[PDB]
Amino acid sequence: YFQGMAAIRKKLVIVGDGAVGKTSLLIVFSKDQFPEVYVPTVFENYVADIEVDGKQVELALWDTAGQEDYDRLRPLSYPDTDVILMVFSIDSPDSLENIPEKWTPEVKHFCPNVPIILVGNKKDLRNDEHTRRELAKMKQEPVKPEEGRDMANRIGAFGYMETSAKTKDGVREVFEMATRAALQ
Ligand SMILES: Nc1nc2c(ncn2[C@@H]2O[C@H](COP(=O)(O)OP(=O)(O)O)[C@@H](O)[C@H]2O)c(=O)[nH]1
Ligand SMILES: [Mg+2]
Repeated sequence: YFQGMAAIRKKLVIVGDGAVGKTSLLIVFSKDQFPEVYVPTVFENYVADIEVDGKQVELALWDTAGQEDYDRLRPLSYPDTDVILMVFSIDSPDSLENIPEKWTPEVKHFCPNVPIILVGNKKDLRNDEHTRRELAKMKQEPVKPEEGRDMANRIGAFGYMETSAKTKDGVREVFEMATRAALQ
């Protein structure tokens, strides 16, 4: 008896360093497409339909960015948030360092009791030869899975998830988990 069942409305906010792939993640989830050209700073206003554990959910997707007006509209994004996606890039150890240094303090300040899913995006670059060579000149290497999991443990995240928006792998499961968290 699913027909006519009222949908549940929930709000998701996605944050993280510039160029880690926040907007690309939202477009892959919403449209089942990895865009490569003409991608905006933030994804269009979007409410996604998702069915999880038998519940019909309408999930509002709030994208954020990091300069000028976006520095100001970002803190205004947090009211009434039900789940946070906090993103770093596996090809950027620096973006992972900003998880405890910047993003977790900001989210705890404005969204104290809201579940956080820590997302390591660009997992397709972990074993990319060119990426590994560029990071090697800085004596760095791509983030290891256990390093992402460790950071998720440290910040009390609802979960740790890895994605490639480029291949689309893992993206559905991130938003399914976020929806389960939002329903809590
Ligand atoms: N290789 C790879 N590139 C990605 C991935 N996700 C995003 N990108 C690229 O990373 C850049 C930043 O993507 P964007 O979605 O604009 O990042 P945002 O600033 O966090 O919204 C673009 O060149 C994307 O094509 C991914 O999973 N793998
Ligand atoms: Mg963006």
